[PDB]
Amino acid sequence: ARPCIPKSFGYSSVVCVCNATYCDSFDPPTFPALGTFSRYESTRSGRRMELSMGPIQANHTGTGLLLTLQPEQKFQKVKGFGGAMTDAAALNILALSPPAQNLLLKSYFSEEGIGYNIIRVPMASCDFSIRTYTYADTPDDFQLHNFSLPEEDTKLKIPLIHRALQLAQRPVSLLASPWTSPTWLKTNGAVNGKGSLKGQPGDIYHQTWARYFVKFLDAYAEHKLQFWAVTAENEPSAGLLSGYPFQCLGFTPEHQRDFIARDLGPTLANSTHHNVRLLMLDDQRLLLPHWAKVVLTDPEAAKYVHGIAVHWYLDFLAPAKATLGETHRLFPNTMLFASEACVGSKFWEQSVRLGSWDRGMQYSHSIITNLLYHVVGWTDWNLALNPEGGPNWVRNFVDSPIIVDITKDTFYKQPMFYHLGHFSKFIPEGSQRVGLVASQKNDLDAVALMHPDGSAVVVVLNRSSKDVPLTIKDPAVGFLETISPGYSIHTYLWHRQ
Ligand SMILES: *[C@H]1O[C@H](CO)[C@@H](O)[C@H](O)[C@H]1NC(C)=O
Repeated sequence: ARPCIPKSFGYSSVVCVCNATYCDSFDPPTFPALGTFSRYESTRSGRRMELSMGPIQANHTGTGLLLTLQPEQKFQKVKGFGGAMTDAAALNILALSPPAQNLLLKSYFSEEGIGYNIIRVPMASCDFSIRTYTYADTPDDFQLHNFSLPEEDTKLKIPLIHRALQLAQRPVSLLASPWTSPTWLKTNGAVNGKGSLKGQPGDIYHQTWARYFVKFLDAYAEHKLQFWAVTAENEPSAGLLSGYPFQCLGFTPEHQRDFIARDLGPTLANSTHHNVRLLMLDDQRLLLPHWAKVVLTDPEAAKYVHGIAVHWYLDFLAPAKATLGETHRLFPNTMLFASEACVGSKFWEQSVRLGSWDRGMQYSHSIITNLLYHVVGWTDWNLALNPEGGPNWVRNFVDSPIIVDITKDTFYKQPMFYHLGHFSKFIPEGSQRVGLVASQKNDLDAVALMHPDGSAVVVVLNRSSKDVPLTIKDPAVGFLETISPGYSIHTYLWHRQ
C-alpha cells in the first residue's frame, strides 16, 4: 500500500523514513493460484520488500544454478522471530507522538508490517537502561517482600507490549532474561564485574534468586502478560570476567546445572507458572557443545530444560557446525533458539550506520545459517535505538533496525529491518524447514521451509556484487525462473496444491 520514502545518510543504501502520518507498509497477503509464485525483493540499490508475481513452468530455460525443493526432507519447526523490549527501546518509542508510535509498532507486529511474534523482555536493568536497578534492591530481603515493578516496567515496557499484542498478526510469545540479581545475593556485592551468586545451590541465596523468577512472573501476570519462556540468566559467562562493565551474574556451566537442578527448576515447577519453558545458556554459541554436555547429562537438570538459547555478536565468526550442529547431534530433542543478536561494535565503526546494507546482509546471513543448523527462532536485540545507539548507561556500541529521531518525530527503518522481515513476515510459527538442494557450487545463501498449510517459502540472499541467474524446482509444480541480483534478498512464496 505505501512505498518506502528513501533517504541516504552517506552509507551504502537508504533508510525508509516514517513519521506521525506516514510509514511504508504492505497490503493484506493475497493467495495466488497454483502455477504462480510471489517474489518479494529488497536491493542495496533501494528496492524494499517489493512484490511481483510470475509463473512456475513445466519447461526449464535456465542453464545455471538450480535449487530443488525436497519437501519430504523434514527438519525443525519454527518458533518465531522478534526482538527485545529493552528500557532503551521503550524510551525511544515513547519519545515519538502517539500516531508515530503506532506506525512503528505496526511496522514490526502487524500484517501491514513484518509479523513479529517474539518479544524478549529484560528482568530489570541492563546496559540498555538509563540507570542500574533491580526488582528487590532493599538488602537482605530473602522472602522478597519488597519485590516490585518500577516505572520502566509499569509505564514503559508493559503498556508497549500490550499495544504490540493488540496489533499483532499472530500470537506473540514473551521471553524473559535477567542480567543481574540484587547485589546482596552476589559474591562481589556489585551490579557488574566478576561476581556470581553467594553460597551454594540449595541455600537461601540460590532459593531467593529462584523465588525472584516467580515473583517477576507473578507481577507481569497481574498485568495480564504471560511468558512462553525464561532464560536461566543472560550471558552467564560474562559475570566470570574480571571487571565486566554491564549488569551480569556469573555461572560456570556446573553452577548453572546445579542452580537449575536444585533451585530454579523445582521452584518454577512448584509454582502456578510451571508451564513456562526454561532455556539454558542464553550466551555465545562458542560455549557449545560443552555447556550443553555439562547441564544436559545430569538428569536432575535436564528434566527442567526445554531448550538452549544462543547469542551471536555478528561482527565475529564462530563455526556453526561444531557448535549448533554438534549440539543437535548430542541432544536432538532439546531445541536451539537464537535469543539475541546485534551488530556494530567495531571500535572504528559508528554504532549506528543509517542505511548500511552490510549490517542488513549480516542479519540475513546469520538467520539462514541458524535455520540451516536446527535453530527454531531468531530474536533481535533492542527493537529501537536513538541515532547514537542509545540510551545505554555504560556505552553505546550497537545498531538497531529502527532508529528513532525524536526531535523530528521521525523513525528510520534500516536495511536490517527488511533483512529480518524477509524471514519474519513469511515464516509463521510451525513452519518447518525442508530440503533445498543446490545443483552446483554457488555464491548464494538460501533456505526453504513449508508453511503449516503446505505452501512453500524460499529465501535467497546474494551477498556478492554479481547477478546470479537461478532456477528453483518444485517437484510437484515445476520450474520457477529468476535472477538473484547482486546485493539483494528475495523471498519466494508459492502454493504447492
Ligand atoms: C511525514 O511528515 C512530513 C513532515 O512532517 C510530511 O511533509 C511528509 O509528507 C511525511 N512523510 C512523507 C515524505 O510522506
